[PDB]
Amino acid sequence: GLGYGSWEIDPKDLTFLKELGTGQFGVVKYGKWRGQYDVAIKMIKEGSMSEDEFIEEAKVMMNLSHEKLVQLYGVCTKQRPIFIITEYMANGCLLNYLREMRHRFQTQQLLEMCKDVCEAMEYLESKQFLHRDLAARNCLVNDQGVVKVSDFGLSRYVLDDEYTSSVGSKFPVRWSPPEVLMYSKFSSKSDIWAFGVLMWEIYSLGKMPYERFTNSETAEHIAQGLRLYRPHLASEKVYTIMYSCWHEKADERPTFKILLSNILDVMDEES
Ligand SMILES: *CCC(=O)Nc1cccc(Oc2ccnc(N)c2-c2ccc(Oc3ccccc3)cc2)c1
Repeated sequence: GLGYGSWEIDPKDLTFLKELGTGQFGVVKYGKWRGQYDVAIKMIKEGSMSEDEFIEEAKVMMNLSHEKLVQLYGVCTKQRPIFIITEYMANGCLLNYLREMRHRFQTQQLLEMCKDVCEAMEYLESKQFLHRDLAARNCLVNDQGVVKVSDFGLSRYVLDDEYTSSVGSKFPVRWSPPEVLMYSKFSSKSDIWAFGVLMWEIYSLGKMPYERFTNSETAEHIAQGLRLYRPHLASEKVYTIMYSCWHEKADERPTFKILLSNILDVMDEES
């Protein structure tokens, strides 16, 4: 209504029900929109984000729509802190979910999680939209066990330089290809690399990648052409798929479309 752009939600329409946690942007809450609809509400800590650039990009993000992509509903601006309003993912972040051993996952379920994410990434790829920080910690799980990709693109607007470049102590070294670590060369192929690392995370039930190394050591390992190896729960066909994301040469890495086809083939073959 009056005073609100299409990308703009009225905060007054929100009822907060439960606190969900605190990240580097701060607090995230579960609540309702206009009394009925489940939403998540992420509150951006003052001073943490390039807010104007983000708000403008929010307009683009609103047009992104896929069943395996966390749906942005809108943003609450001209209040501090600003809110990001999205669909609510009841079972939380993929990473913690994988580490909960009680689930006793079948490898079928793990392959499906991979397929969930790969569908989202094929969609983003089809819209020439890079994630830039794909990892288990950023994927979410809904009440039906479906995995969706979240925080897509968001790292572009983080002001904390510990997060922003390779020479930073909070950069995702472990999810980065050699050309990112060496030259900061981002592309669809650095999203691919990170996806194979995510398949590894999934098949490893949430182990941190290169868990015995520091980031610095990991970068050296990668630069020398050494790689993550096969998780116990991954078949040879699945390992082949994740390993193919890590070709030293970016143009030799597959697309998300080819990855999806590979994953469907393995699914049919191991069904
Ligand atoms: C595994 C790490 C972890 O604990 N993450 C975590 C913890 C608490 C709350 C979190 O965010 C949630 C939780 C549940 N549902 C949703 N939707 C979210 C959430 C909400 C908003 C955003 O922001 C963006 C989403 C999509 C695109 C850009 C921004 C992200 C997650 C997560």
